[PDB]
Amino acid sequence: PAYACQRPTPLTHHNTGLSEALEILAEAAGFEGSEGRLLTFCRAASVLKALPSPVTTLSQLQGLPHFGEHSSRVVQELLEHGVCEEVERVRRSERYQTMKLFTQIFGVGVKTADRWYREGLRTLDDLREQPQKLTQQQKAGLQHHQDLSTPVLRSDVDALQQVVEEAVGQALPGATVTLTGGFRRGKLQGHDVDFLITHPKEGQEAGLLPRVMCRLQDQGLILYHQHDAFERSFCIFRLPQPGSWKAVRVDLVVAPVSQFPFALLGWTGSALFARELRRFSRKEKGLWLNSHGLFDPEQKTFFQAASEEDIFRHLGLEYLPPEQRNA
DNA sequence: CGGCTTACG
DNA sequence: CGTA
DNA sequence: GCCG
Ligand SMILES: Nc1nc2c(ncn2[C@H]2C[C@H](O)[C@@H](COP(=O)(O)NP(=O)(O)OP(=O)(O)O)O2)c(=O)[nH]1
Ligand SMILES: [K+]
Ligand SMILES: [Mg+2]
Ligand SMILES: [Mg+2]
Repeated sequence: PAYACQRPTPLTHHNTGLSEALEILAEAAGFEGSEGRLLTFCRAASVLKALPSPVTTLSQLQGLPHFGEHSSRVVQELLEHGVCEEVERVRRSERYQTMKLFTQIFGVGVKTADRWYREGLRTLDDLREQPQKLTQQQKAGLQHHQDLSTPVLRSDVDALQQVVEEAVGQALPGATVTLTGGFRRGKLQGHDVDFLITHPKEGQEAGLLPRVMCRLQDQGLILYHQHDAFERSFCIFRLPQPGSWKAVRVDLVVAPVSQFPFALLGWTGSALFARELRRFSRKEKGLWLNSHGLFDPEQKTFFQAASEEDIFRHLGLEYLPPEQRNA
């Protein structure tokens, strides 16, 4: 099928090298502002992840969605020579390496990285010498960059969840913490830990996240956070280690229980899976999907879901467990 | 050709 | 602009 | 860059 939400995509697969190469080109397209080419290369990479066996000859790409002349030539050169000249040229270019380094900083997007690049900046130390150019968020990202470049491990995640649950249970007894993001899809490591928080009584979650953050702050666990009312927090946590501690990015989201299936579906991802599912919803079904609900514009009504299963059924899609949403 | 991702901080 |  |  043409959309990633119509097929299972496991975490590990049989075309790792080919998909990695196409994702380099996708990433390079994004650094140059070409969102359309980024999407096509990401989609072609995702198709290969969904295949049941390795691609060994060009003919296997026949009829595969999102493979045209450019992506097929990339695959062809990898099959024939083990390397793609275009991909290798991107890898070693100063532009790619610096945009990759800069955009990996928490608080730095493509627009900011591109301005710094054009101004001649190239390294983290270059940015550190110009702290007048940095927001407080970027200063935090730069200071903690080395720890944040270390993958979070599944072992780390359970220790963090207990701490978050402790603060959440004091902020509002009966509130729950659900692991979402990449670790919910089965990843053994990640760039951060994502949590979704709710309470079984509609309305009780109002105003919860400031109370949660206050309690985490008082426990001494918050190295950075954005802080009147808010429902999403992007922070840097102090995580325990043997004889020391390390900084870890943690995302917290609060949703009312009525919206929990939609929020769980959205924040579980993958990011490409979510965009493809929303695109499918809008273009094939005429329904508008987000992390709050599923809207029929013609009837001006919202579909009530009690589960992610509900949502897949309402879109006419076979259910995909989180481990099969690794588009 | 137009379309390509979303709401919140 | 950033979360990304 | 590719789809419809
Ligand atoms: N609508 C929407 N959702 C998004 C977007 N980006 C991410 N999400 C949703 C879907 C994502 O699954 C979720 C969390 O995003 P991360 O924590 O940045 N990534 P993950 O946990 O997959 O991996 P790792 O942390 O190891 O890099 O947020 C976006 O641009 N749009
Ligand atoms: K960034
Ligand atoms: Mg994550
Ligand atoms: Mg996250």
